[PDB]
Amino acid sequence: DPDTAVTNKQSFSTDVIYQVFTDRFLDGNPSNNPTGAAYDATCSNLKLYCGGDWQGLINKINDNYFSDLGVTALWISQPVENIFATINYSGVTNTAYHGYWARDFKKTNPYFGTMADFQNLITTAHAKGIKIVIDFAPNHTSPAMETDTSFAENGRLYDNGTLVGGYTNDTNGYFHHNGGSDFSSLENGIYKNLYDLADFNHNNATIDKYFKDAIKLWLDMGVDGIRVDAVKHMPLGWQKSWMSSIYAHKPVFTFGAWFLGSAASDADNTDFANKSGMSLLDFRFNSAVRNVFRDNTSNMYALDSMINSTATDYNQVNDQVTFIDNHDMDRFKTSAVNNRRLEQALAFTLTSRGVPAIYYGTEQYLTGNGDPDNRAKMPSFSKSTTAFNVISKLAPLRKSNPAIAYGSTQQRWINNDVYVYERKFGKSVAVVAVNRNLSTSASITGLSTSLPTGSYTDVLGGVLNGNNITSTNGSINNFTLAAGATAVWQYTTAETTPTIGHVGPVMGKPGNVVTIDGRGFGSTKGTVYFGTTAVTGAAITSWEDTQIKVTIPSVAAGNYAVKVAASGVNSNAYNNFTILTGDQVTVRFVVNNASTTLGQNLYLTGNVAELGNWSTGSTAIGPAFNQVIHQYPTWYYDVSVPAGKQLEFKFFKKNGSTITWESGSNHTFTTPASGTATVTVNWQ
Ligand SMILES: OC[C@H]1O[C@@H]2O[C@H]3[C@H](O)[C@@H](O)[C@@H](O[C@H]4[C@H](O)[C@@H](O)[C@@H](O[C@H]5[C@H](O)[C@@H](O)[C@@H](O[C@H]6[C@H](O)[C@@H](O)[C@@H](O[C@H]7[C@H](O)[C@@H](O)[C@@H](O[C@H]8[C@H](O)[C@@H](O)[C@@H](O[C@H]1[C@H](O)[C@H]2O)O[C@@H]8CO)O[C@@H]7CO)O[C@@H]6CO)O[C@@H]5CO)O[C@@H]4CO)O[C@@H]3CO
Ligand SMILES: [Ca+2]
Ligand SMILES: [Ca+2]
Repeated sequence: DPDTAVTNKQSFSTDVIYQVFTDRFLDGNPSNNPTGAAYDATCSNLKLYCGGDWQGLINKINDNYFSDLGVTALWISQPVENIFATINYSGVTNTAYHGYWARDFKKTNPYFGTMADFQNLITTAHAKGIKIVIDFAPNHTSPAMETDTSFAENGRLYDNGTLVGGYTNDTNGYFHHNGGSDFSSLENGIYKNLYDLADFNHNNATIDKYFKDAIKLWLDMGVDGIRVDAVKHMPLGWQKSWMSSIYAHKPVFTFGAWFLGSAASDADNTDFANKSGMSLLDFRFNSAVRNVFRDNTSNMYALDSMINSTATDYNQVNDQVTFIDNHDMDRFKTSAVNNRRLEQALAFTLTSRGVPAIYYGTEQYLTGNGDPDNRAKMPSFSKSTTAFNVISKLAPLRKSNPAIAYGSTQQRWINNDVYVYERKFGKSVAVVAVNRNLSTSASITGLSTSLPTGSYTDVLGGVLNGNNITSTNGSINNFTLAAGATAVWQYTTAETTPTIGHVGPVMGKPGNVVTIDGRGFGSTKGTVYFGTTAVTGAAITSWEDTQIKVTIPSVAAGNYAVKVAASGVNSNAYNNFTILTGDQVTVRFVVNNASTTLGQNLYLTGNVAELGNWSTGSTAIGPAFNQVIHQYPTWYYDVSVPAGKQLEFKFFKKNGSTITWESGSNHTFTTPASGTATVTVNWQ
């Protein structure tokens, strides 16, 4: 199967995701519409239901709205059953139209459709070569008040009809009862309620099993990717464990939402993206893009800086999901923001690194500030807008040109208003030039690219006032980049040598199957390398010129680099591939009496790769928590660790560069075969 096909559940780099709020798109079947006060046929009261459902998505796939638009994947609202009650928030009536107020993760939301409608959606999508990604929120259920059970549905959870439990009288501790987060710290936001939403206590084995089971259900229905909600409000440890169970079953591209306010590096966010097993919605990319194109608060240098900075911080930048806007911010379009700028931001995104996502209605220049105003009904299906055009012309390049999907980025020319960058992968190159200035053109001189000698046409056919160029061994002849212009020139050729473009997923236990997408692998089954270990024959389940499916060998757990060797020729190395010890389980380490010095933090390390393998650096677990679940001088941390294994571990305090360990012997604990556990020790 080519890396490009719809069957590629492990990589979304050659795709273009279209994020759509199911209720606001198209009510294909009015027979499932809510009844009474929860419904608004006109769709003027954005807090109520408008009727949009799965049949609507099906319809638009069938009449090629999406196929002509160029999108190759749909990201939909959370498919599960949500609370039926209505909530009056200080005068205003609110409904679960957004899909975020889950009540039963094992059943579908009747308003969107049935199980059948859903399967029918998967089938129709795959038939047109469109992947399906689902929103999934395991952090909570619905809004609930501990004291008043008559508010909404008191956060009650169901296991395919069977009641598991509500927020009040939660004797079993299925939820956290530590008040509501004030967002003052990472820990405060993980173990307290996100507003009035009942927060799941994932340390509870029932809850742990429920979510692994529940996700298997949807994977088994053929979903191709998962968008995890509120990753910054759940423990990294649990999540990683959860992720390894997903990858051991049916690996699918998975990314989360860790909100950020600027393009500035955020340590925790970087750490999550590199250690959790999933990637993230790229908020740094978003900010920089808006500062430059929408708000005029930054110039091209800010944009280039972010490109570099992000590429440096994230292990696999090609896995971050990019966008110009979405449901958590103002629509890109304002009366004060002109069309050409929106169009430029699209073109920029479509050609830049990562996995691009377009919030529905962007092609129709939809406006709307704040929640719920930015989630208005799809206004029209005209295929005539300039923006609709750009998407259809640029999107396909993600599949046809590997420089775009897998390439690096090099700044070729820049100044306050002009930016010219180059995407390159093997012999395939792509050059994009943008002039955000709306009134004045720019004379470009001395531009060099890797474009071979020849004359190149603007891939956009001049619709954004682009021009053609002539290369003489990279040296492009002088030309003028018109006002508000943007052009794409590219060169594609067949790769002759093995060259890896993507590997998915990048975490697993021996025995799993990963996907290696690239070029020049040739059709002769060669050899795969995990560090020094050669993997050949039957262990390589599939081999093609552009994609290899291989099985993780039984080597020591750790960080590896992956190489493909085709016909004695070695390819480039894809770094930071994590090999786990085996199945995972989440364990909460607790240590008492660990008093510290001002600015001194407590960490944890032990005898397995998952605990750092006795390291005191970036591989050590921590810094531990000491406020919500357990107060200082007791510290705690939820860590993903190997199932049924005897572990040796010790805590250690670190301030500046001086390390102080626990004395005595190492602590030992044998982990359960599955589920979760708590182990409490005393600082030595
Ligand atoms: O059901 C909840 C909610 O779910 C969805 O939203 C999710 C969103 O997609 C995620 O990104 C994330 O939210 C992050 C957010 O995007 C970031 O901006 C940031 O949030 C900060 C705020 O920006 C900042 O303003 C402040 O927040 C304070 C508010 O300003 C203040 O008004 C008040 O909030 C109260 C609301 O006014 C009130 O109406 C009620 O809220 C309900 C909403 O009206 C209703 O639409 C719905 O919201 C959905 C939303 O539509 C989905 O997109 O339900 C809400 C209640 O269930 O109650 C509010 C609280 O009383 O107080 C807040 C806090 O002081 O600070 C925050 C700091 O974080 O980060 C967010 C978290 O990362 O998660 C949400 C939820 O999953
Ligand atoms: Ca409907
Ligand atoms: Ca939480």
